[PDB]
Amino acid sequence: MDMVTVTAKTVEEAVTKALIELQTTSDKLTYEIVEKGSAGFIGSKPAIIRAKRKETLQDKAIEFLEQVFDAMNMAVDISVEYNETEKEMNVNLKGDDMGILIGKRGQTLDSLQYLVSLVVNKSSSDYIRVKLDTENYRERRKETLETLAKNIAYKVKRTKRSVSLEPMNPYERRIIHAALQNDKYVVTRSDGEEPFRHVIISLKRE
Amino acid sequence: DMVTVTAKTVEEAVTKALIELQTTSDKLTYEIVKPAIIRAKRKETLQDKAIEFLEQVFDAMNMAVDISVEYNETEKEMNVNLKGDDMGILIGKRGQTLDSLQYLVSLVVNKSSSDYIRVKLDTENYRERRKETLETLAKNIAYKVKRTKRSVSLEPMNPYERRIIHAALQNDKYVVTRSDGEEPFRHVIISLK
Repeated sequence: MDMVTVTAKTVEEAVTKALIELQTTSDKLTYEIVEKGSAGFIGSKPAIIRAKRKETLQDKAIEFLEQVFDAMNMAVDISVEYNETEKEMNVNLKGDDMGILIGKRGQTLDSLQYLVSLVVNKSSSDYIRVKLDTENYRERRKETLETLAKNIAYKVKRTKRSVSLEPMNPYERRIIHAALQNDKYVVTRSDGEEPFRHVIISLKRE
Repeated sequence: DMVTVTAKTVEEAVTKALIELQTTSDKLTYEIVKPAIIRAKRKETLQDKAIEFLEQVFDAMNMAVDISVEYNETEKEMNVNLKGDDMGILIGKRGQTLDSLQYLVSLVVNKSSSDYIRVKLDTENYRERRKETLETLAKNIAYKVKRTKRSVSLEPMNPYERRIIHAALQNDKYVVTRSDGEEPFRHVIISLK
């Protein structure tokens, strides 16, 4: 936490001074009063305050996540774009460690996202949309799954033998189901208890 | 940090306070430093590690909960229960939040493990109570739909919940189960026939 300490004739002035040096605005300032001054002709004594910028909402997201990734013994670069008027935060995670959890990225982006959102939203009277992603992983994940869907349809279609995908979170499972929604030769249906729950692709009947 | 033991080489020394500290070979860290001495502790428990992590996350959310964690080693399985007044702030949310915490915690525990550990997170049996009042919900709309002969859309819910519904009317010899909508507005639709 930044906190600059400022000094001046009265608390009132100190504040104004701090606003200038903080380049913030009245509605964006926290401060604590160290000492209100005095004068006495002239036993004068400056007023002193300590002041930061009032903490931002992206501030609170980053903080939460650093706290969590750190708890997870992981190194990650967080950055956020908040669109005030549109009321959405977009938070990108790049970083060497982010790379490790490969398949596991989906659900981990998901959980973390859900949480970051509780956190941001409890500090906010308006509802905020927080999206938590890595270098377009969500999109590029979607493509590759939709591709998986199509390729392994071909396989069933061709080998006549039924194929079970690896386990996946429901969100992804849906991408598959949908990818094959109207395939003339193949059908999909998901099985298993979580988290070993998968889609099965097999040839359509009747 | 650690404690000191002295014997013959390092091995007669290794076997030493392995006894004194009631621990076993797999769980014990070792510092290789007429005499012969070493340093050793009994390494961080998976519970120690689960509690650690959650403790940290709840700290980050400004909540004070009481975690407790039973762990059946032979089964390689760990049950975690949290509670306390502060869990009131999770009222509507509970399930999602419980699931999201569950995932990251499992994530952490298995990192620090060779054999795969199956971990479940739950406040005070909520998990089951919730399954129950949903199955009940399923059956009541089931009742209702064949009574209006029409058809109804339930509220939005996550997939986990949606499965619970589908499951409940899976056999229901008079009415159909269809999921629909777009997250976070995906719902089940029970329809006649």
